[PDB]
Amino acid sequence: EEELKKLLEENIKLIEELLEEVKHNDPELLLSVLEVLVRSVHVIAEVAREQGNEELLERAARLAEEAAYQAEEVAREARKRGNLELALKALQILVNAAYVLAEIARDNEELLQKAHELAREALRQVKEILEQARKEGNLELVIIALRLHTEIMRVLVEIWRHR
Amino acid sequence: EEELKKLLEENIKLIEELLEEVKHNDPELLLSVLEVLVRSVHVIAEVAREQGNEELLERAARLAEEAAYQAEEVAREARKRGNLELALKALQILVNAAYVLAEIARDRGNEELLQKAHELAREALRQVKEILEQARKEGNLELVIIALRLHTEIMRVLVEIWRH
Amino acid sequence: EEELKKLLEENIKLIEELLEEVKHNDPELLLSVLEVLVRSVHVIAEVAEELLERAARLAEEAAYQAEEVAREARKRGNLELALKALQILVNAAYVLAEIARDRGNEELLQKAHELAREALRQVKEILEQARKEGNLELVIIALRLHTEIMRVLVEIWRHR
Repeated sequence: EEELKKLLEENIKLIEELLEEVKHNDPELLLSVLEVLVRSVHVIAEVAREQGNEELLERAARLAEEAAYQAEEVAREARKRGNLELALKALQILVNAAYVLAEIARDNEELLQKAHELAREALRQVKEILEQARKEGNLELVIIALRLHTEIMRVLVEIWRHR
Repeated sequence: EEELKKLLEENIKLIEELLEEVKHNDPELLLSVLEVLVRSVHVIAEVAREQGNEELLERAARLAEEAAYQAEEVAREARKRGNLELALKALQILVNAAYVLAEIARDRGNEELLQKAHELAREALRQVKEILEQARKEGNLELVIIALRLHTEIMRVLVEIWRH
Repeated sequence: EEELKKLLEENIKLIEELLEEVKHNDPELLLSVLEVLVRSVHVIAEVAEELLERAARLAEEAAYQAEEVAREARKRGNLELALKALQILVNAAYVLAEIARDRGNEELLQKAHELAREALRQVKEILEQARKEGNLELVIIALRLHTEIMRVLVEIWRHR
């Protein structure tokens, strides 16, 4: 009756194999795998609240935690290389990983706090890109940064709602 | 019989007339209108469950079913013509049409509709699986991303079917 | 435990300062920030207040700017920016209706309804025009918009 149980394991396995395969590839391609990963992790959380499966939550929490650091590494290197566009994309996947991590926390304060620092770090990083973008005079890039700035803020209010 | 009821009928008339017009034109435009069809059906299902218009459930479910089969034919032809992107794009509207069909099935209690949506997901899973091995063979890592993105979305449909 | 209040004020302050500066710049750029502006007002859902009235006012001002760009776009003959501008109008109407139900402002609910009702009127005109002009691609964009006003208008009915 549980055909999705095979499909659930099949999906993460294909993503994890791709993630290791794409690790050496272009950062933009790496961000694409992380985008699908955090999109996948949300449904593994959605299919563990329906289940009594607490073990599946630990799996999704580890993958969301690992996806968070991967987005952070690409964000640090991209900003160092001068690419604010690819960098700003990385914080987007970073906060998205933090958002699902906060959802994973509900039904462990340490996971909620861990997701909080992930969101807090993202807000700190985008602030540097936003303030820098205003200095460079690129109003178009400030929109993307301000668009992101709202998204971390929108996520950050949810942690308060989670208490 | 409110004022929104007129807007619902007005929307389906414009969608149905366009769908027949673009069938002979290009699949990409046909996919765009088909995408709105499942988007429109989702909002019409939410107001027929709220207004208790059980007749509208059959109408909205039929349109999602028709959008599913229309998405499937263009998905089948696209893979035959070698356009895996348009095929993978078409499968997205298919699973979304299957998703709303599964959601209507669980609410209305139509066990036949739940399996029909289930087979739609099974068909979509077969195509992406075939596309995935093909995309991996040609070395197009970009296409496996779209396929894995689609593959993940199929799981969301299977989660809802089990919830019934 | 009100650490977000600084970030909340920082978001509205950064958006409002940018919104006033870019208004005279490019219409496409003005529409994009208005999308972020209407996205920013959504954070007002957290009702702790005095800041709620400020953010609700900002949504009112963002609504008219999208309509003004929509009017000029149709006047300039570019239906594309109009449908894009009309799109941001409907989200502004959507967020305005949600804020109305929080404080129970029945006048705001009818006001937000009229923006969507008018937005459906313009998009209906563009749709018949786009089909008449033969730009089948624009009819999809117009029909794409048409669904969203219906989704917002259906939600407004769910309130009353």
